[PDB]
Amino acid sequence: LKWNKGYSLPNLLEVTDQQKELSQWTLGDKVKLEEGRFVLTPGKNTKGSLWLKPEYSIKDAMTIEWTFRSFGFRGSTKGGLAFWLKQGNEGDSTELFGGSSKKFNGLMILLRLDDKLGESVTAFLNDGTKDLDIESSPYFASCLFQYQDSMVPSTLRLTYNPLDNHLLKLQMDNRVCFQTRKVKFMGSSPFRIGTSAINDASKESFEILKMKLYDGVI
Ligand SMILES: [K+]
Repeated sequence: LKWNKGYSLPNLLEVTDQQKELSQWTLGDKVKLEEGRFVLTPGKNTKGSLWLKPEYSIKDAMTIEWTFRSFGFRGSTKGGLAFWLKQGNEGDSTELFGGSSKKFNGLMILLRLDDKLGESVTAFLNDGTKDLDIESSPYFASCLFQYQDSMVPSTLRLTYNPLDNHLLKLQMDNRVCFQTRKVKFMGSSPFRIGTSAINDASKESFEILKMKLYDGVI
């Protein structure tokens, strides 16, 4: 029922001591805490990221909820916002959406304007051996989802239960985007949790308002 404070963001508005209350988080590149939320991409052609420092090891099951929005720009762009669960590596690349090398081991959930689906959530797996080629449409799951230019936040909820043969469910605003049993690495290995974004000169503002992790399904 209760969230795991050690793997969650604190209430960002209520923060008084930024250094203390964010000690478990790495702020990457241009991300800034501004008037009660993180702005990942505050300027033209900026990138930013938030990563939990400790690796998470699942007990039975887990829920991650990210509350986010994109404000200020609706239209054509290669910019986007990624949510990551990554395994066993520590390169310095930000080539993929301000967040990762094209070659990574884990799960990337991407909000972007896909050349063929348009405004969408697309989910990708990589096993660390190949460069992910995004423009070949190699995602294992997807849904259409409107995110650009809304003050009203959305919530991504990822639930994952190894005990139910690795059922992973991804909901956007409490509506199912996809469900899968293809993602299994989180049941048996520690992994890193984070988010990243990149924009362009149109200054799309990708923002994180809240993040909670729960040590079960809710
Ligand atoms: K910190």
